[PDB]
Parts: sequence; C-alpha cells; structure tokens
Amino acid sequence: ENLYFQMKHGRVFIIKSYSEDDIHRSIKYNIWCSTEHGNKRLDAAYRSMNGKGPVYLLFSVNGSGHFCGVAEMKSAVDYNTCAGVWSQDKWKGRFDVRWIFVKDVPNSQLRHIRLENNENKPVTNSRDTQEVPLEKAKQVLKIIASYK
Ligand SMILES: CNc1ncnc2c(-c3ccccc3)[nH]nc12
Repeated sequence: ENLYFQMKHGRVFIIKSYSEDDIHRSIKYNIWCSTEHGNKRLDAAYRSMNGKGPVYLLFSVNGSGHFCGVAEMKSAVDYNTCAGVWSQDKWKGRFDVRWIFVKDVPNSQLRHIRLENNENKPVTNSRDTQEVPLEKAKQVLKIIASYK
C-alpha cells in the first residue's frame, strides 16, 4: 500500500498553458506567471497558507490530452517584472515554482476524478487556476505519481 497522500494542509490548482514553450521555460528557470485573475487567486492561496503546507500546481498544455507535471509554488506573486518573457506578452508578473514531477500523464488516467466545486466536471476539463478540493487532489497526485 501507499498511504502517503491520504495531510490536511495543502491547496492544489490546475494550470493550463497554451504554450509548450512556456512549460519548457518554467521547467528551466523554476518560474511561472498566470493571468491577472489567476495570479491573484494563486497569490491569495500562497499567502494564507503561511508555509503551513504546499500549494501544488498541476500543469497541462491546452488541447494536448495529458498533464505534463507538478510544481510547488515557492513565492508570492511579484506583479512588476520584465515584460515579454513568455510566449504571449499578455502575462504580468512572476512567481517562483519548484518542479516536482515532469512526466506525461494521459487524461484517460484522470478523467474519472470529478470536481464538486466545478459542476462535477472531470478534473481534465478544468480551466486555468481551477482549484481542486484536497480530497480529489490526493487522488490525482497518487495517480500521477504511480503512472508509468
Ligand atoms: C505564462 N503563463 C501562461 N502561458 C500560457 N498560457 C497561460 C494561461 C491560460 C489562460 C487561459 C487559458 C489557457 C491558458 N494562463 N497562464 C499561461
């Protein structure tokens, strides 16, 4: 058995990226940036966590059919940074992450976990910075960690 993930202090968000380049840049430099409203959502979660648990980010390139990895948020959002570092010059700011897992996990492995906070839609049909209830996030993390 693996009873590791079955902890009550942690918050977990879906990250959608239009760009494979942004994923590569995030993995290379351990940084990320979302939309304005996505940044505010993540920043609020990171700050109210106050180091008492992780904020996990589950990354998926839009339309790709698979998740591509897992990162931990490692800083609050800096909203005034160099512009144009991502594929679109549509992102304002920067925060630190630490990539934990870089591996492709097909949506078929996860489509049966549904989100009660998002109309019971499959976790694989989430939008950018959709938050995942902790008890569903535990199931997703265990599937990602064991996939091969
Ligand atoms: C630099 N970070 C990013 N790069 C590429 N797409 C991003 C999104 C997104 C927003 C709406 C729909 C799908 C994706 N949010 N942050 C993104």
